[PDB]
Amino acid sequence: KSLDPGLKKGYWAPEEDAKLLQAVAKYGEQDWFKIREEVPGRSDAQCRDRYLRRLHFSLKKGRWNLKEEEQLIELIEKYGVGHWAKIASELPHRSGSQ
DNA sequence: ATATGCTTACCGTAACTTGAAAGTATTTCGATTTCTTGGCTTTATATATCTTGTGGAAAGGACGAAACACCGTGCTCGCTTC
Repeated sequence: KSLDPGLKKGYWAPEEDAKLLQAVAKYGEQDWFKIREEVPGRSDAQCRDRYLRRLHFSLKKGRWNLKEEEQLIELIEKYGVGHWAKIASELPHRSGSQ
């Protein structure tokens, strides 16, 4: 993921919306090593988290309404603090990064 | 004029995979051991035969002494010369 002349450190999505989203239907959620051979400028390490955080569906998003605080409470009430504790390993997709 | 907060590029460790080197109880080839089978000597009385030693023979070898070959020589025979 570094010192590579073929990688691109860009920020926007030039051609990515196709080059990376084709893997959605082309290949499953495993063996990312196969896709990196066709998409230039993109590495597997960043590709995994990009694919994950861009196409996910079930996430607590929207405006902070009068009913979201109970959601947060029952979230931190599942197993513990969650954000960094080891319980983060079983919280489904609620990693500390977010 | 700037903070809540999302997005996410790049800096970490944990369990699983693919292949090579070292390591573990298996079987077969080949060497080794041990089961045969016959001989190694010891005795006694018995004996006819048959191959081997102790005779003989003698072919196979050189070295020796006298004879013969010619040829010198003076004897014992010849001669010219005075």
